[PDB]
Amino acid sequence: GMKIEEGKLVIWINGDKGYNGLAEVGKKFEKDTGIKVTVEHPDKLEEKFPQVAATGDGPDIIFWAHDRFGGYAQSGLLAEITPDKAFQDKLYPFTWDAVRYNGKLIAYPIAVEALSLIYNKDLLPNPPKTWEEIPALDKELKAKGKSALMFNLQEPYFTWPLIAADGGYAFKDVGVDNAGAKAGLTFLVDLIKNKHMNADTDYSIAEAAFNKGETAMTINGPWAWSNIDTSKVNYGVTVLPTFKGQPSKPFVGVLSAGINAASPNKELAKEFLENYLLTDEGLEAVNKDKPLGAVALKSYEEELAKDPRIAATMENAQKGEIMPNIPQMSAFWYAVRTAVINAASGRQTVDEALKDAQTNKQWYDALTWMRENTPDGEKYDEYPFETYGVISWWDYGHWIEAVAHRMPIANPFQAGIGNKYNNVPGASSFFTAENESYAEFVAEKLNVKYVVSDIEMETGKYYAMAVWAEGDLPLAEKYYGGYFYYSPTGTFGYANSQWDIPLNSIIIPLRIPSELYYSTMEAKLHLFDGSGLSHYRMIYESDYPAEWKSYSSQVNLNNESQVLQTALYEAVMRARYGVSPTMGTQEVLYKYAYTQLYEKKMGIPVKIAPSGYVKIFERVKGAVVTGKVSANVTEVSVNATIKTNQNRTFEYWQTVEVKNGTYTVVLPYSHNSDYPVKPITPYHIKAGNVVKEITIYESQVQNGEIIQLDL
Repeated sequence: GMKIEEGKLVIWINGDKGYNGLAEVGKKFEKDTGIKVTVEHPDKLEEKFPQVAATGDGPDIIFWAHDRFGGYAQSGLLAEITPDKAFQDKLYPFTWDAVRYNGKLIAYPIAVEALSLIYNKDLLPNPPKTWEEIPALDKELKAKGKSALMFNLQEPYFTWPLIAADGGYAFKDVGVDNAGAKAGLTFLVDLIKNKHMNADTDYSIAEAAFNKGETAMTINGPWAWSNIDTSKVNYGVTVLPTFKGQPSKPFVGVLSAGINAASPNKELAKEFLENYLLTDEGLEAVNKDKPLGAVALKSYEEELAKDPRIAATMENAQKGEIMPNIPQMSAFWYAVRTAVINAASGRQTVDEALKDAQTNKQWYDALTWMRENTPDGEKYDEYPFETYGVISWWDYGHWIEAVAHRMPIANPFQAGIGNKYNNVPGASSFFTAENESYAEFVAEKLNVKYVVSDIEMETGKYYAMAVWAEGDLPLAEKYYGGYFYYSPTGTFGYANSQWDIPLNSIIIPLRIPSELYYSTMEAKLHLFDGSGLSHYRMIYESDYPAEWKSYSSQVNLNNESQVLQTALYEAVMRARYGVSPTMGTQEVLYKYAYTQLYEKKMGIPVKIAPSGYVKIFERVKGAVVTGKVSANVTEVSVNATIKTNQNRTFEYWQTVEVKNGTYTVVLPYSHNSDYPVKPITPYHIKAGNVVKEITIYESQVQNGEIIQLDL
């Protein structure tokens, strides 16, 4: 006979939830009513729902974290639910707040999720009730080869519960730079300054430290429990510590069930949810498949609560903050993530970090509003003639694009900046290129023939290039190491971390680059003068930075000892006022640091000496020299002395692997170019005890011609 259209309830839930258990509840409903219930778990259902809600594929009921439902309700996709007072009284009242758009309920709460304090009972049978207790506890444990506490410091989801504690921050606003946030962030950074925690501690490091028994406590959620069980750590889960007497405030996620505005069976959906799912029997079926954690239903929660871990989840959740809807949470996350990381790393003071977090949040909130309140929403989200422009100062264009999803008139991205994370050729991806092959990819795409670098690009501005290349402030931190200092006993030293520096030291306020920096194109070009590169040659350099032009009148710039002595002298002189060295001195210290820390591994020679403020290089095919290797060796080296137009000399080196009896080296300098920077020695090509000297014509370099030369 005829087909049927209102005969079924279609339910969508994510694949990581107990859908088989939910289907058992569906089977009971079907047995009782004859209405068949189909539980589906489509991939990306939370993205598909707004598209298909009104179609034949649309589900009658959708299960998801409450923080998507605001958006759904905003588009009119969810029916107002109508539970009576008796039914509302069956759930914890705070859970209903997660699904109320005021007055109106738009979903049924099912379960709640929040962070707890997790502790090792064998190291710490009585966990601390306050954050204030943690440093003394760490002192005790450090004596025994352990630490008190390790958790993910990289993500505001994990750090905000402490930062929000004082004043009990709630989302709309006070806002994020309020005095309570300053107190909490200050306490957090103090734990780092005093070595109770480490600023680079992330999720994986904290989880490994805890599950291998190295730290007494961690902060994490129910998703982390499985790995702990596997580790056989004797662990407990409990209420988060208070700060200044006030509860830590973790974000709360409430898994919720909304009813499709377009469903022709809203009353049956209500019946399924209220009288089948939200019962002890119903929640148990789902929970037995995959654990719901703490549930919104009081009667069942009181059964689950005999697992102390679940009791702890609910207690922290009742003390926490319902997570704001995704777009608000995102604006908050963007702003605060950088603040904590900058404060924790010493890039900024707590005050200035939270100050910028707040102003950044103003911008992110404004752009989020623009995204939801100006036309052509869905055409911009897939990110032509019928577009419009948003005009603002050029400093803001990338935010306008990334946050508002609108087209800025003044746009950083398309000013030839490019990036590394998406492989878009541009200045940032060229200068931070981690090998020449990558640099050549970028250069060829852009038809680069000349490179101009100054000492600012080498030093202070490199940071900006890395931020753009990585598309993120924190990600740029991997380009940097620690600090030079003089101890109170006069001993010169290097520390990976400022906090490892002895008290009363004189610290040179110049962050030294990490190994990664020295391998990038900007370093290869400006710091190493192009040494090692096959496709670039220097053709001109300007005069020295003025301070070094001046020093040269009383120091020999070719004596590394005198140069270093002079550099350290200036650095200390300025360091007493907390001022960084002059640019040329920064370069000298970068070179010195390389020779002390990284040269043994990387093997490129560099003289500790200053150099031209501005350097021009030409990009060339390079002359190819290749031949058989008769000597019993695995490498071939080529070197030449280059002299610039300032009469400074440096060494060009390149070393290649012998590949089955042959070598191939690509050389960018010629010996008859009309440029004022030129090699003043032939190339010296060495394979063991075999040494051969060669000079190259400019036509060979320009046309990439091949030279046969056996060794």
